[PDB]
Amino acid sequence: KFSAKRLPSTRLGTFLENRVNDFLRRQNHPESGEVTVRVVHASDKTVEVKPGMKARFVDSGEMAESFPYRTKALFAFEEIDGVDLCFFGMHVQEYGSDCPPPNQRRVYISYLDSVHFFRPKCLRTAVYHEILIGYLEYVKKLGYTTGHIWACPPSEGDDYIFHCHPPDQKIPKPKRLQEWFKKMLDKAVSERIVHDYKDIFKQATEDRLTSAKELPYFEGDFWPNVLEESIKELEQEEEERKREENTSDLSQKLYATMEKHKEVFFVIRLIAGPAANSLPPIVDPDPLIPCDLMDGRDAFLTLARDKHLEFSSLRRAQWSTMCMLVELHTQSQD
Ligand SMILES: CC(=O)CSCCNC(=O)CCNC(=O)[C@H](O)C(C)(C)COP(=O)(O)OP(=O)(O)OC[C@H]1O[C@@H](n2cnc3c(N)ncnc32)[C@H](O)[C@@H]1OP(=O)(O)O
Repeated sequence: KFSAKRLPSTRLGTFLENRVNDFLRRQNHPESGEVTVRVVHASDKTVEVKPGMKARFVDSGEMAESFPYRTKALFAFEEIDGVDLCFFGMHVQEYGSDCPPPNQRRVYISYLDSVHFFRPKCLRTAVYHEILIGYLEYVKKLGYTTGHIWACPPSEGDDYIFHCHPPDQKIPKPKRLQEWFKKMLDKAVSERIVHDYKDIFKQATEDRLTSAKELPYFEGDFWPNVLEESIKELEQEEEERKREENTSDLSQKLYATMEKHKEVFFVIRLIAGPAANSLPPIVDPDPLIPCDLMDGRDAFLTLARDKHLEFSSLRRAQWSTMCMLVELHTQSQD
């Protein structure tokens, strides 16, 4: 059997699905089916400081040239009338205790995606929250101190993970997406999983950061590109001053930019104050899962496009869930 349940399991994937099914049992709703969570990719990577953060900090020896992270893809599946449906997927970036500041002990959500067919409707949002609470809960226990989310809906016609969302599934605007993360984080705060959370701006002022080198540097994320565009304009300014002399602050505009966009960037403190000082090293009990299809989001979108897998309705998304699963299974074999 190529079913989702039979996919090789993980501490992490298991933790998640256990949490959700407990929550589902407590709800005791006749239409809900069993949920399955599987990490289908885990591998070790680096993020490279782009040129010009490179120039200004790396070469100076003030900041490391790259940071190592593990990357992971996990999908949640619900069983509807005895048939697997993949309604949710997420890609995270985890930076262990073995990683250079600013990035150590931080997790980042690269992207997350869903298709709105989970049943019943009235539990869909709850379930996604639960998945997220549990993830934050898991990495906290491994000793990651801080989660990071950038609340960034996809551009129109663009797919984060699943190819061809249903024409009527609305895409939230930023304010709504913000409120949605807030409602999730409050629940994790009341459960004492999260200490507190703040926008990037407030957080950076509190941490009293004086320099861009201090800002966590993540793959695909906004700030490494902002800094680049900022040095780029910081350079054009210098060239403008160059002319005035007759020749052919970085952290200032960082703070300006941070303030302007602050609402859309979450910093989530899992462990604050005393504990984060001295911690045993981060030990991931789960194995590496090489999977070519699940490294980044583009492989599976290519496959989807190539093989015409759409998630555009419950019936297609199930068929797609089928192929996705078969592939994951045959691509797992010798
Ligand atoms: C960069 C990252 O990946 C991390 S930031 C997350 C951004 N990811 C995405 O935008 C992926 C595409 N979006 C999604 O998969 C979902 O929106 C996610 C983020 C999973 C949320 O799912 P939900 O829990 O259903 O929240 P949401 O979208 O806000 O939808 C709940 C209600 O919010 C309404 N709604 C959503 N977008 C709307 C809109 N644009 N206009 C009006 N109403 C909207 C929905 O019609 C829906 O109404 P109802 O069915 O309860 O009657």
